[PDB]
Amino acid sequence: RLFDVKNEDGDVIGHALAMEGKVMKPLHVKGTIDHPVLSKLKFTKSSAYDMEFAQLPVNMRSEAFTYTSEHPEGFYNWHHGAVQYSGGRFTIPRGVGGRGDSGRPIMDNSGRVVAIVLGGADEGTRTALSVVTWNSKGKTIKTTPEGTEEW
Repeated sequence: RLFDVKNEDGDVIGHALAMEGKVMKPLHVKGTIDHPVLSKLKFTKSSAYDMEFAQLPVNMRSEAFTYTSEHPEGFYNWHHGAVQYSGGRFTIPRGVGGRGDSGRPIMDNSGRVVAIVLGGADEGTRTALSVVTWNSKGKTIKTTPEGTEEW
């Protein structure tokens, strides 16, 4: 599920995630996804969304995250604490995101993913994130951004 993408030393610039049959990965994260098989797949770009993706190895699937378009107002969860659903805007405090986080999912409590981060724009006291999400009438993927700094 959880996978890292490194640079030169081998530095984590971002993250790749195995979900709903595929491997998602934010394009701008120029690097190699660290996995002797994943790093060998044919990935396709969607630039209108900043995603890159390969079809899951026909067994890896099994351990894939699940997605969900149900996104109430509330708190969600991410590797560095709580995520607020501040009326259509996913937020995080100010001072918490940056290099390393592009790629990381945001889940609910049920353990399903709600969105994958790409960057953030600090509005005041919080950072509203650049989020690619999907809603209900198919996977209708969605890049939501503020006057953002991709990270």
